[PDB]
Amino acid sequence: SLAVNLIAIDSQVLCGAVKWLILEKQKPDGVFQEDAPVIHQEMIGGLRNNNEKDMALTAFVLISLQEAKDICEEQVNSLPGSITKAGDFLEANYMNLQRSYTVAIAGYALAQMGRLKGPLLNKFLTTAKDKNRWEDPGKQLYNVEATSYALLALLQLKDFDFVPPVVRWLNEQRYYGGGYGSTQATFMVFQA
Repeated sequence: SLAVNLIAIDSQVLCGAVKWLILEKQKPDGVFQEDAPVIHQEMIGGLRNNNEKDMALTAFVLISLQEAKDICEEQVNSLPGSITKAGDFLEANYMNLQRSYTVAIAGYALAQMGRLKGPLLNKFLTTAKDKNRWEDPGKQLYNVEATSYALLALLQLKDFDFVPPVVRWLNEQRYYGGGYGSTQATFMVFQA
C-alpha cells in the first residue's frame, strides 16, 4: 500500500489477496485467524506474545485493509462490511484489554473508523505514562513498537497538543532500526 507510490504494484493481485483474506481468512463475527504463523517468529515483534493475541491480530489486519481501502474499494464491494464486523468485535471487547501494546494498536484501528471516543479514548490516553510513551514491562523494542501505533493514532485523531512530547521522546531514544527481531519495530517507527 505504501509502494504504489514507488513501483507498479499489480492491483488485481493486491485486491486478490484482499478478497482472499476477506472470504477465506475472516470469521463471520469479524475475527481474523492465522492458520500458518511465519517461520521467523522474531519478525512479528510484540505479536509473538500470546496474551490477548486474537484482539491484536485482528487490529493488525484491520489496519492493513483500511490502508488499502482506496485501491480495492471498487474491486471488492464487501470491504466496508468486513471492516464493520471487525470494528464491532474490537469495540465490544476494548475495555477488557490490559497490555499497552494491544491498546495502542487497537486505538489506531478504532481512530480511523472514528470509534475511539469517550471511555475508549480516556483509556487510550491514561494508558500512556509520563505523557510521552505507551510502555509495557519488558524490552524497549516492544515499547517503541507500541508507541509508534499510538503516535499514528494521535495524528489520525488530529489532536496535536499531546504529539510533541511523544515525538521528542522518540528522538531521545535514538533508535536506528535493524537488529535481531526488529522487523515490526523498524518499519512502524519511521512511518510514524
